[PDB]
Amino acid sequence: QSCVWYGECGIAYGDKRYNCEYSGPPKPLPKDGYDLVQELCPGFFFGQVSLCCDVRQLQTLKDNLQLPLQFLSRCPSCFYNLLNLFCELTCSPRQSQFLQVTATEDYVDPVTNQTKTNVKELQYYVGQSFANAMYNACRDVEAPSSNDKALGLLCGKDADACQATNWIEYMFNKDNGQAPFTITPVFSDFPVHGMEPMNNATKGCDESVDEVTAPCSCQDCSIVC
Ligand SMILES: C[C@H](CCCC(C)(C)O)[C@H]1CC[C@H]2[C@@H]3CC=C4C[C@@H](O)CC[C@]4(C)[C@H]3CC[C@]12C
Ligand SMILES: *[C@@H]1O[C@H](CO)[C@@H](O[C@@H]2O[C@H](CO)[C@@H](O)[C@H](O)[C@H]2NC(C)=O)[C@H](O)[C@H]1NC(C)=O
Ligand SMILES: *[C@@H]1O[C@H](CO)[C@@H](O)[C@H](O)[C@H]1NC(C)=O
Repeated sequence: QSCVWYGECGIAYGDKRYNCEYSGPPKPLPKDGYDLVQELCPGFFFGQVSLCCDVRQLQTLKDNLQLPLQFLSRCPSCFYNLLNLFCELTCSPRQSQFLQVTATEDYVDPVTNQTKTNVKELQYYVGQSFANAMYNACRDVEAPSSNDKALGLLCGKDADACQATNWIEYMFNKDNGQAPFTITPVFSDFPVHGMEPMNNATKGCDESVDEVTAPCSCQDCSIVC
């Protein structure tokens, strides 16, 4: 198991940070991050909780959830797969299987002058099936108190032009003013030059996320009607 990053480094733009390049093994998460990991990425919350992210990154992930929540909160299955796409990118102890750093630049600690390295861009190998299921679980979600589709607000285009792969490409493009840096997705259900795409199990909008979380409504999920 190997990482491509660990912890936050320099400012990209606005209040947004690059992560620090790191190619060692995952590290057990400090106990002070257990609430965050339980909340955001409970799939990782077992054993030594050895991850390729630190507490700062998890806090940043939480803070950035506002806009997806803004439009997708009412359909938990839809939001769940999206959260997992981000959890895997941020924290997976097997990052190196599906992430490849493609651009970097120096980070200098202002006090010590010790150099680290910003991960400026990377490529993320995303399962084709994963991407399609993530889209499928979200494509009927209505924007709250409207008759329009929520994806029209998260895709940088109208819902009739939004598709699984262009949705993920848009979200991952820093030109959107939310993503701190660009992640270039590659979609494949097959290995690609030795890379094993992230193809985590997904939940449909007709399924419960867990014992305390019901399926989505008919209004947001035509399957359950
Ligand atoms: C919340 C948005 C999605 C919605 C974007 C928009 C413009 C439609 O609202 C997503 C897209 C990219 C995501 C980040 C990817 C990488 C990281 C690095 C990790 O260390 C910390 C989490 C973070 C910042 C993700 C947060 C969620 C982001 C912005
Ligand atoms: C992505 O899928 C993997 C594989 O199913 C998940 O890792 C498993 O998580 C469960 C739940 O804690 C553990 O019981 C298994 O031991 C894990 N298996 C492996 C191979 O690590 C992972 O949780 C999923 N990712 C997220 C973010 O939910
Ligand atoms: C998802 O795909 C299923 C078939 O697997 C289909 O019934 C459904 O219309 C699709 N859309 C949604 C919103 O679930």
